[PDB]
Amino acid sequence: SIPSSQYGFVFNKQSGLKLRNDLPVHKPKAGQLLLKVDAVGLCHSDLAVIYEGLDCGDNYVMGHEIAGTVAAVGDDVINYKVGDRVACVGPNGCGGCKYCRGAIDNVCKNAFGDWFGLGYDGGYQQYLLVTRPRNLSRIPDNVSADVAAASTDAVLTPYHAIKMAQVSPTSNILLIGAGGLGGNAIQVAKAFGAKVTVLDKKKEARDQAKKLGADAVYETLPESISPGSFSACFDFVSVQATFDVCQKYVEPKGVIMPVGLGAPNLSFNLGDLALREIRILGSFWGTTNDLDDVLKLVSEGKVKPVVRSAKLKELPEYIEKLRNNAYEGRVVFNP
Amino acid sequence: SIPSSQYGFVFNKQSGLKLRNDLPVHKPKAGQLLLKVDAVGLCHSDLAVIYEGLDCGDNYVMGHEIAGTVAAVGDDVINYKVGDRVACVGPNGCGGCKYCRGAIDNVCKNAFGDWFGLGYDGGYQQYLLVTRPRNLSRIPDNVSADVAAASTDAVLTPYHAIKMAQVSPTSNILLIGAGGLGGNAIQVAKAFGAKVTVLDKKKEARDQAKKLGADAVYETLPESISPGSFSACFDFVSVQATFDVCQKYVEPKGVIMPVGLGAPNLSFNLGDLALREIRILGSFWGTTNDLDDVLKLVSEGKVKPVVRSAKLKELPEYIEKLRNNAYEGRVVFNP
Amino acid sequence: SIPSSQYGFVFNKQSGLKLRNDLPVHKPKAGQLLLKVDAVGLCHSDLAVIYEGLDCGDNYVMGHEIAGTVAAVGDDVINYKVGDRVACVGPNGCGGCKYCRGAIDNVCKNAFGDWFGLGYDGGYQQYLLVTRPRNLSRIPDNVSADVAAASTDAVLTPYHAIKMAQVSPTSNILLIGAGGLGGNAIQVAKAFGAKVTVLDKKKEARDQAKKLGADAVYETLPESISPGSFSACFDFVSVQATFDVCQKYVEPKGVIMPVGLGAPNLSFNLGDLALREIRILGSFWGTTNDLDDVLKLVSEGKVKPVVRSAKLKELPEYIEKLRNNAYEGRVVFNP
Amino acid sequence: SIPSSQYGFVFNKQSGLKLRNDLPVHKPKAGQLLLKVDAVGLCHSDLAVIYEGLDCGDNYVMGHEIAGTVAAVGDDVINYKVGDRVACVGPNGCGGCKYCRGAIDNVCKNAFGDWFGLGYDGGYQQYLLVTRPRNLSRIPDNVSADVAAASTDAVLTPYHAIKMAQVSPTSNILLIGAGGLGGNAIQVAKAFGAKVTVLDKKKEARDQAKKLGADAVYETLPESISPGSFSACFDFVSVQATFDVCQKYVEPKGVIMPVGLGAPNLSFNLGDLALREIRILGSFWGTTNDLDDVLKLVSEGKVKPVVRSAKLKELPEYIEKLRNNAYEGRVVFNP
Ligand SMILES: O=C(CO)c1ccccc1
Ligand SMILES: O=C(CO)c1ccccc1
Ligand SMILES: O=C(CO)c1ccccc1
Ligand SMILES: O=C(CO)c1ccccc1
Ligand SMILES: [Zn+2]
Ligand SMILES: [Zn+2]
Ligand SMILES: [Zn+2]
Ligand SMILES: [Zn+2]
Ligand SMILES: [Zn+2]
Ligand SMILES: [Zn+2]
Ligand SMILES: [Zn+2]
Ligand SMILES: [Zn+2]
Repeated sequence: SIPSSQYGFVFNKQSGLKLRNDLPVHKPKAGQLLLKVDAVGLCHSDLAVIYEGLDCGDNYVMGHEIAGTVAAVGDDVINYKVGDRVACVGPNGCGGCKYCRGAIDNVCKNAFGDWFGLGYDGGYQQYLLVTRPRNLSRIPDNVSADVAAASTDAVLTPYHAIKMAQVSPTSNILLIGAGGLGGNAIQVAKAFGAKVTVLDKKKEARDQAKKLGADAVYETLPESISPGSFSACFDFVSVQATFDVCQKYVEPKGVIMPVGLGAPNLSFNLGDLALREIRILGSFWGTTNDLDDVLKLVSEGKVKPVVRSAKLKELPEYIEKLRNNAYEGRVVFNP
Repeated sequence: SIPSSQYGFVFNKQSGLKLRNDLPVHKPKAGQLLLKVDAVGLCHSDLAVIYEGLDCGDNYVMGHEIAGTVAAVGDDVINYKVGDRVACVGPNGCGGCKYCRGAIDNVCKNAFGDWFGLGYDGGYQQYLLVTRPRNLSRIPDNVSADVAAASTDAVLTPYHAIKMAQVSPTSNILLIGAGGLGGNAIQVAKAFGAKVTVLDKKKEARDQAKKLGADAVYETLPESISPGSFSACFDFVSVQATFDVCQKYVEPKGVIMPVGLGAPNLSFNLGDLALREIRILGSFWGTTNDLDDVLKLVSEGKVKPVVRSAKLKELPEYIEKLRNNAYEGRVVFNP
Repeated sequence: SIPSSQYGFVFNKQSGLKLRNDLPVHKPKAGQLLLKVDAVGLCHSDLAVIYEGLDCGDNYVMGHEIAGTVAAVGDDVINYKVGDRVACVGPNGCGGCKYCRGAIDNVCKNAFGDWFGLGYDGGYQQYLLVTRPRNLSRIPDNVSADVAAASTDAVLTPYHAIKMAQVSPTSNILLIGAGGLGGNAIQVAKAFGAKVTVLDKKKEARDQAKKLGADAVYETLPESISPGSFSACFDFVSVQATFDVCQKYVEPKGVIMPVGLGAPNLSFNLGDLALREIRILGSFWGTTNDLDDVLKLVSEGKVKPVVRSAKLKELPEYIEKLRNNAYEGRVVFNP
Repeated sequence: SIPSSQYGFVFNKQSGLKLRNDLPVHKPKAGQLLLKVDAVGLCHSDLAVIYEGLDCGDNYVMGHEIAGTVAAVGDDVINYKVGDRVACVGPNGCGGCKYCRGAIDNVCKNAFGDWFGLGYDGGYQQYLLVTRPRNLSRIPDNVSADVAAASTDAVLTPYHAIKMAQVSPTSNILLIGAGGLGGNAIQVAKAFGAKVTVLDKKKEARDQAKKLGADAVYETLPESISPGSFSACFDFVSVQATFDVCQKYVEPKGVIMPVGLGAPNLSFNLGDLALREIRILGSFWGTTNDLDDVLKLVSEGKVKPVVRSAKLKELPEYIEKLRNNAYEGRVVFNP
């Protein structure tokens, strides 16, 4: 019993994010599929689109952290049957260019501004039209639709980055910033078997880290901790200051991964980077395969993300709370 | 002016390959695309389907070595416009599973028996329906539709294998069997800058190799050639005998690549393979991206494949010729 | 107080392994180093040298699973000072050829028949002359000299192979044979975060596996377990039968690692290996760096090997016990 | 007939580089080896040590671009016999730490300030004491001692960087600065089969490039050349300006390699680097194995470096010439 009208929050550069009860319910052209949204997360990114003026285009339902159930499938759709529970791979790669075909759909030039809920329609509605089903990840049975939604960015982003760094059980990494996403980072790192050293200014952030399995936690790296000794450094703050710490403490041939949004530019010392073959790798969100891995890990209990439910219509208020960083535990919404 | 009826050679397990003047001309559902076939090759593979009983299913136009021009595109098709010249990526990966999304669409479990002209409809017709456009490679302007067609298997297969082996300019490889596809192998190997040593029983095969740029050519590997000294061995014959030569002459941590069809099983010496960390890697055809690379190489003139044209309807005779190995220079057909 | 005479067990092809109280105590030429043996293990390998006729040369103290303390260092030795506790990297790579310089000293052509206690002098003496100190791994303080000794083969071999397979937390591996070394394999695999499925005929072997953290344990792989679904297969039995199981159950582009000694030759099905890009990688023992990682893991308690001590002179009896497989829990000996 | 006194140019922070006729001729402690210097190059690096104040320590013969012949070998030296012609691997890695054992001896923490002729004694003498023979590369018979010496930095550095970038025949790279070392870079890149686009301000540099095999050469990159289209960018100038060009023109997931010395710091745009997964890899000189590859390539004639001979004693003047960049064609010296 699929309706033909539905409610949802659209975003318009003129009117901001406004609720609407007159939203269509597209039927699946063949190859496409209709997803009944079960849980959709909210993170800081969403706020940059609304307040901070991040241009992703105009007139789209929002929310990229999407989990839902297959409601209707166009003909020709054979990998998904109605009922199948799935998660949305944010970047919504095009699935046909050299980057997607090459295992990096997260950087697809063609899909720019066609990301779920950041160009294309998101999950802040009730029934989402999935133009390209390749960008879906089957949700393991033992995983709630809320937990999955939480993982689409909060866990996927860090997993992608740590995988990029090729962290192993012999790894000795440094994490700067255990608050933002950086919480799940710790669990993900540990799941790889690494020795994780966390660095944070805030006392809660540090306590959390301890409880989460961090091997060492510091306000400031001690003098006993020797320079150029970490195999990989993940800067979640990413400010000239923090990056400098990374380049100081990363070992030869190591990896510095600026995965924060704290400065528009960062500088590195050419002589040091060169002489010690330091590698600075940029990573962004995750691939469709990554999300597959992320759910296998959440399902396996190696990562447990922290989320609290809410009737979708309650969104507006949670956004004002988060706008003033009045909440810092992922919030998923049930439409 | 796209007709609605067309001619082509269908394959039926009951009647073999038979010409038909009553073939439909499917119009592109959105997302699909119609390809006017310009050149379609024929290779031994095709013969195993017809005589040797290789099961790929029933009732499909055949020929997987396909080159043609975009004639009509469904709506939603934005990466290809009418006119665009393209080549068919044989395996026709599904473009939505863990293997396709992960850069190995050539092993897509979902596309089994849906390969162009080996499960799904091939290029032995006039107008092919391309269900998934991801499996197309833009043909460089300076490349004839015949040369492209030649490359879809003859060159693509070896290129994929050699890339898999990570051959470099410092490589020292051994090639066994310069007749079958093995001809293009030599050029491809040289294009990577490797030192190629060819081994063949037939004298023509050897002469060809010389002319093609082989660094050394032998009937039998000389005693002066030291054991365990080749970085990679490509057995194009793949017979217990030839494989034994590879394992004898490949160096520690080297690669033995059984890329022939000469025996259903091959055995290796466990003690030697383990003690010298020998790697046996299986490869098959190529990926969509590989074909992209293959055309950049053919266009760049680093690989010139050998092909002779023919009106498509002339197919039946060429198949009887090849059936008794009466021809050994790729034959493309123009429909 | 370094003596100049010492006891130890030498191996002669004529007299077998015989105790000797007249053994020299070589003083360190510069660059060399003298190691006071603290614990030396015994494994099946040793038996093939003595009974089964494995040729490694003649007249050497035996035992390759070596742990000890630095007793005297030649001049020029700056990385090790007297006192430093170390473990012996079996292969004793040459440290100067393309393989050692290239991170694979375990396959050094130059060091053939110069392996500790399998060509060169081992640890079944009291004071071993370490010709090349590069082949030593500092033993973490919290690790007993017995545990270290245990790890030089028992753990090192499997860790090297698993790392070679690039097992990750998203991995889904299959292990065939949880008795021989295969016990530590399980822990090592788990330390990487993989999902381990074990397969063994013996009931104890299976029970052990369960207790050790195996995710699934079977006598025979169930029919519910789908073919071509494991990322990597480690055959510790390595018999045509077991290898066949691997090739049946390994997924496309997967890894089959014949790490057992059950047959001198094994055969694979060419068509399957090729069509599904299956990779057969041979591995052998471990590198110097591997042992570094192995001790960081043992020290970190991610792997706890099972060993029982014994006065070195008690060796002869333990060898007869093991000769009739009357003992199956690694035995280290203190000289 | 090995003397016991010899001439050479020592460097002292107080007196600069001064000739000396009273230099010892160390006899090889076992494991060591004595090299009769045949050719020793001179490059800008050497000038930073003498004028620009680069601290590498005190009192050492200089010149790191060393080629010579084995004159005496200590006992225990089995890989080299007297007579063997060899080249010096600059970094002189320690051959015993995690970095050297792991294939990156060029970043050895232990060998800091113990580099040939930049901490330890160089080739500006007649007979050099090679403490660690692992850091030697056999010189191919068809390669002059002068050409080898030229290659130890001039060719080795770029080869190491290009290999690090994994340039292939399908690569499309950008080179900024074809004067400094950047000349050999072009040949090296072409030896891998890449499509090389060079960018230089000076007109000679550009003309050279053309003659050297560059595919395209520009004063300023044209507007027809599309942004984010190069697989790898090598900045040999490395100035905020040039780096910016790299980040603008490198494609998604591409490589920017700041291999020049034009600025002490460089900044990158975080948003772009992250959103397009751009990788900035630092490289430095080369490994011992790299030099092995470099000589195989020079011997194979794929790279022909440009050098002019000179009696060693003529050094002082060539240094004043180069000091005012009055010469720009590598100069090797025969002692
Ligand atoms: O949604 C994300 C990544 O989590 C994002 C990050 C950078 C730019 C735009 C959006
Ligand atoms: O068409 C190919 C590869 O060229 C083939 C190879 C093996 C089995 C079936 C088909
Ligand atoms: O000691 C080992 C590996 O554990 C061995 C393995 C194969 C051949 C000779 C010796
Ligand atoms: O000699 C070199 C590399 O060519 C060098 C480069 C950077 C710092 C010190 C020395
Ligand atoms: Zn988000
Ligand atoms: Zn794409
Ligand atoms: Zn074919
Ligand atoms: Zn697929
Ligand atoms: Zn052993
Ligand atoms: Zn070696
Ligand atoms: Zn230099
Ligand atoms: Zn070192």
